Amino acid sequence: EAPAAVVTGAAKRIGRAIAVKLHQTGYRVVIHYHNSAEAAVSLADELNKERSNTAVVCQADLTNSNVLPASCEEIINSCFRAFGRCDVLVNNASAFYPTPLVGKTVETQVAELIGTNAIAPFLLTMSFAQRQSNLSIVNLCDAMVDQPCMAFSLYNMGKHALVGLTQSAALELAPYGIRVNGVAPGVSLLPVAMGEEEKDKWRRKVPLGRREASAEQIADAVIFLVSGSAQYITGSIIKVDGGLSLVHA
Amino acid sequence: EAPAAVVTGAAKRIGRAIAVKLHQTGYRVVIHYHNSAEAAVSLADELNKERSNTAVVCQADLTNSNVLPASCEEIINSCFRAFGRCDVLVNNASAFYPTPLVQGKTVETQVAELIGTNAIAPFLLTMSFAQRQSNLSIVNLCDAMVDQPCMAFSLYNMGKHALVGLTQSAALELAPYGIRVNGVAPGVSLLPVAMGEEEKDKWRRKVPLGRREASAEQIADAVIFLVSGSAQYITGSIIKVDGGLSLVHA
Amino acid sequence: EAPAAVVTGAAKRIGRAIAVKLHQTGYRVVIHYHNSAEAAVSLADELNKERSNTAVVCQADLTNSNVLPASCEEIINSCFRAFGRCDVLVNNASAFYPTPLVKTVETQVAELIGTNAIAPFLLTMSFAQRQSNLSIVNLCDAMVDQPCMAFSLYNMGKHALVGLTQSAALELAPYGIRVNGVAPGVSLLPVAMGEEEKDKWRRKVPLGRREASAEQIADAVIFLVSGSAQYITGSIIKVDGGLSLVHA
Amino acid sequence: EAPAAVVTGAAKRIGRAIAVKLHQTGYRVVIHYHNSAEAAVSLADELNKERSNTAVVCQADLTNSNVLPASCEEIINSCFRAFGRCDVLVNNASAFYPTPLVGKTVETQVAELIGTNAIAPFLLTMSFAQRQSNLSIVNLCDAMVDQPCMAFSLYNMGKHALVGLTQSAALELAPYGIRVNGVAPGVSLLPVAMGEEEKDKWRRKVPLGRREASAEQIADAVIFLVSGSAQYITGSIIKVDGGLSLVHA
Ligand SMILES: NC(=O)c1ccc[n+]([C@@H]2O[C@H](COP(=O)([O-])OP(=O)(O)OC[C@H]3O[C@@H](n4cnc5c(N)ncnc54)[C@H](OP(=O)(O)O)[C@@H]3O)[C@@H](O)[C@H]2O)c1
Ligand SMILES: NC(=O)c1ccc[n+]([C@@H]2O[C@H](COP(=O)([O-])OP(=O)(O)OC[C@H]3O[C@@H](n4cnc5c(N)ncnc54)[C@H](OP(=O)(O)O)[C@@H]3O)[C@@H](O)[C@H]2O)c1
Ligand SMILES: NC(=O)c1ccc[n+]([C@@H]2O[C@H](COP(=O)([O-])OP(=O)(O)OC[C@H]3O[C@@H](n4cnc5c(N)ncnc54)[C@H](OP(=O)(O)O)[C@@H]3O)[C@@H](O)[C@H]2O)c1
Ligand SMILES: NC(=O)c1ccc[n+]([C@@H]2O[C@H](COP(=O)([O-])OP(=O)(O)OC[C@H]3O[C@@H](n4cnc5c(N)ncnc54)[C@H](OP(=O)(O)O)[C@@H]3O)[C@@H](O)[C@H]2O)c1
Ligand SMILES: CS(=O)(=O)c1ccc2nc(N)sc2c1
Ligand SMILES: CS(=O)(=O)c1ccc2nc(N)sc2c1
Ligand SMILES: CS(=O)(=O)c1ccc2nc(N)sc2c1
Ligand SMILES: CS(=O)(=O)c1ccc2nc(N)sc2c1
Repeated sequence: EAPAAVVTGAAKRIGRAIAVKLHQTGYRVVIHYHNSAEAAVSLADELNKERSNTAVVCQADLTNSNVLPASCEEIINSCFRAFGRCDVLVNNASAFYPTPLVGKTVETQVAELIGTNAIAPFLLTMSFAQRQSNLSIVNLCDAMVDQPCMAFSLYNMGKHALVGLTQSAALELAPYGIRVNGVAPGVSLLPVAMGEEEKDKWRRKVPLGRREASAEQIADAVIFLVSGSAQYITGSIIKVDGGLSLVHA
Repeated sequence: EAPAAVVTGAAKRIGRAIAVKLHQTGYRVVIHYHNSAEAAVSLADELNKERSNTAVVCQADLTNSNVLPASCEEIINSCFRAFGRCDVLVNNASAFYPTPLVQGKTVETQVAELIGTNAIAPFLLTMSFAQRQSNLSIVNLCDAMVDQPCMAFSLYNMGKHALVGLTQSAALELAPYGIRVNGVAPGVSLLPVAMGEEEKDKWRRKVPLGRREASAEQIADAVIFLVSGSAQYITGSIIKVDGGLSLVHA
Repeated sequence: EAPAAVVTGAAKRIGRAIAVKLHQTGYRVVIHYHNSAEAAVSLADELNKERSNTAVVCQADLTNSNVLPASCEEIINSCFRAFGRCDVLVNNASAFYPTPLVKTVETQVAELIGTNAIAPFLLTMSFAQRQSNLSIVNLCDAMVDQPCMAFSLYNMGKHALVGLTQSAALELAPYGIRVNGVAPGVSLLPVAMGEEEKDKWRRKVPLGRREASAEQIADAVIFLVSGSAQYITGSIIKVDGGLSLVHA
Repeated sequence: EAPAAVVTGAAKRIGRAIAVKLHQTGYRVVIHYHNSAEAAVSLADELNKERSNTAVVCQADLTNSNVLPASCEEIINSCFRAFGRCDVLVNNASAFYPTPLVGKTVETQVAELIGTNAIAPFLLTMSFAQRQSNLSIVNLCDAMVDQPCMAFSLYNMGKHALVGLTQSAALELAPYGIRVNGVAPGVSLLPVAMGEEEKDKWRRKVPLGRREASAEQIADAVIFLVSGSAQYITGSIIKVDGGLSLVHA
């Protein structure tokens, strides 16, 4: 009957809004989370109140390790066990912090930034395909991949690797009827780790309305890509950045 | 109170699917046409017998010339005259034919039709649409294969590349005015009617997603998204609708 | 003998520096010019003092018109007439000014799309028809995907030039003609453009502790023409000190 | 004295030709190798015969692991130990093999394809910069990165990451006068394994002369980017693919 979606990093911000809107469209949802157990459970409760047994939570650290393949396998399995099926994977979870070229060890930075942003999406993608009729994956990419922030080399590397994943998996999974696409926010919901006037510095850069994307605006692009309106769309990355990537220095 | 859209080359194929779909969505439409007089009127009638006073036609030759600005200005004017408003512009019209570099039209006619229809008319139409002024947006029909061009199509590929520049330049410039500019990029959709079935199946075979061409309705779907309220933060984006064709290596 | 190069808009700045540097490598040069007769001739004198009968000038308006194809064909003719061969085409001439969306528009079109894209397409056609290390180098723009505001016709023309670079590289490859581009960022800024505006640009350039220079451009063209680039076609080299990498 | 350069994977094929041609230009070279011990030693013999004291070898495995930072630090150190300086880093070493999405473990595959192709280049770059004239880094990328081979997702993801590193490190290292650029082969020396019939299928696709690049042709591009003729060039990736990436399906 109803289709089923996995959303990684679904407890807060963008992943939350994606999970909410998938749910409003008639998806059952696996809300993946890492540290945000309260917000994840609270979201599952709200959604289950909307419609019974349509939302489960699943905890997994998506850092790269010897166990990441098992964790990703488990995330996919939990969808099939809760719901009988897995139609949609949304790779949203993301680590994001500076790694200057010139405080964790470098190898922890690699495991986190490359782990969450690229390897976990690869492993989730393999598990999703292996366990397989409007089947699709949506990766959360970055509209500013080709004009990186200074001292974010590892973050930028993982986001570029994700673009490669989207294109590679689109090609290889097409014969199986699995579409693979991305959504590339520019400035959306801003990190809490920064002062509220730096917030205004970015908002001023945005040609369209001089404001950041709501999480819902990102979720709208995701909804379109999983829908029947995108049945011939694969390997495409839709920028949702109000024209920010187009602005020169 | 119903919004209105201009669609160029709207009589047949993809532009028709776009007008039909924008109409089913509640838009009043200007069906622009060049040579397809019968097909244009036929479509405007069928649309008008759904909701009356919703579909007008507008004839224009979108070849580059010293009257092209006036014709583009007139397409836009058609929309305000019939409907009081211009909410959407879909640049769909396009000439497509080989122009070999090492070699029955003069080169300057080729420049005029391939760069005229594919780039200059969209720039002039864009200028008039912006000057004439809400969810305002423009959608340019681009080409997914623009960076892997067919042999001998340099002028056509040039026009489509120009159209990407326009898409990005105008998104940037018109953002302050609340006009979004985005594009939709087909790979293989409806093959040229001149094309033999044997040739058609060569193209079908290339496409990773189902070994078939996009339907026109599938192209139109992406245009509907881009103009909708679900795309209110998207400007300067070009969405490929090519079932993965642009990703296949030689 | 000595190979021969056409360089359009060779009289001043970057096309001059490209012309001198190809000459220093042993090329014979057609210095094309439009309004720059005195500068063009002064260049050819300088190069002819160095080796006689190695530099000719040529006048053409590269604005798009019914006579553009004739003018372009005559540019390639001048190189065969004077030197018995044409080995290298450098598409450097370029018009540059704003065309806000909100001089007639069709003159804007004829200049911005004509000189920047259509003349390069016609010259490319004439070059190819009239044929070994043969190559064309198109002067492209590194900021092509981050355009300046109100520069739509300019930006359209430089995108069209990227499509030409790619389409011509593919189609001419079976003839041993390579087609490539060099994309400056800010090099020598418009001599009419103000002074505080020019220091503002240098300040954003990552490799900016250096002067951007016309010779740095020419170096990249010299590379692409050379036997060190015999396998390179359809490539566009940015020479912009990292400027295209900097976000807003 | 003469400036110096580290070339990774320099024992054979493309890395060898880069090493020869940098030596020809007057560089002192560190020939990094993993398994190819005979080849590496023999190349340093030939270069030292030409000009004594100009060529050392350095063995390291460039697989990602918690010791990869020390190995990368060691390759850099070894150039300072032999020559007192390190002017040029060429990231050439690379694993390359299919990883279908539908006898190595997946974590070894990630370690080799993402380790060698991206993480080791990032650590080498970090070590190179920390230890610090015309300083520059050249990464070996892939002209086919947006038209990947089917079932090469992990490889393609690593090469995509390498593009991000190139751009990210050009921007960040620029104030220190270090330029970072890439050279992107299409078809060059075909894998030793692969059959002669497979070799001609690939040769037939190349618009420019229906042939693969010689290793020397790739090296020429490296030479250009390290020289004084490329001093305003940073963040650029030069395709050396005879037009291959331009060819549609
Ligand atoms: N927000 C923007 O402006 C913007 C701009 C460009 C791109 N994006 C992209 O859009 C996506 C979502 O944006 P966002 O701002 O909502 O992301 P975010 O808040 O920075 O992070 C999203 C979630 O990812 C999960 N995560 C982080 N580290 C993890 C680890 N080691 N293992 C497992 N999960 C982990 C976290 O879950 P828990 O809280 O459960 O620990 C976190 O809440 C990301 O892929 C991001 O890169 C966002
Ligand atoms: N078909 C595909 O597979 C495909 C692939 C890639 C991109 N696209 C793009 O998608 C869009 C729609 O595709 P399509 O195949 O439906 O286009 P098409 O059939 O080739 O042409 C669409 C319409 O353009 C009009 N047109 C042509 N030259 C004109 C001129 N000088 N002045 C005014 N109008 C002119 C024609 O209208 P009249 O009939 O009134 O003369 C024609 O019916 C195009 O922009 C195309 O470049 C299509
Ligand atoms: N300088 C930069 O910052 C920069 C940045 C990005 C890209 N570029 C590209 O690099 C190239 C050369 O740079 P540049 O600044 O030296 O060039 P430029 O000074 O802008 O002009 C190049 C020459 O082209 C000729 N030209 C202009 N309009 C013409 C027309 N309508 N007909 C015929 N010839 C015409 C002119 O020759 P006459 O003097 O004979 O009239 C002109 O001096 C250009 O293609 C440019 O787009 C430059
Ligand atoms: N060949 C092509 O047609 C082509 C096409 C596109 C891109 N490229 C790129 O160009 C560069 C060189 O090409 P190539 O064909 O010469 O590469 P290659 O022969 O496949 O490999 C170069 C060297 O990398 C080293 N290497 C591999 N795995 C390693 C590990 N785990 N640790 C340390 N070193 C390791 C090997 O050294 P040992 O032999 O010492 O074990 C190997 O000889 C590569 O970056 C490649 O991706 C090549
Ligand atoms: C504040 S931002 O627009 O630079 C940005 C950019 C990317 C990003 N990824 C995350 N997981 S949060 C985040 C925030
Ligand atoms: C090569 S194709 O047949 O998919 C193709 C590609 C572009 C194109 N543009 C038109 N106006 S019709 C058309 C057809
Ligand atoms: C914006 S710029 O000043 O770097 C620039 C950009 C492009 C350009 N083209 C010319 N012919 S002059 C010129 C100047
Ligand atoms: C033969 S190929 O052009 O598919 C190819 C492509 C990439 C590659 N990378 C290596 N390290 S060897 C190698 C061979």
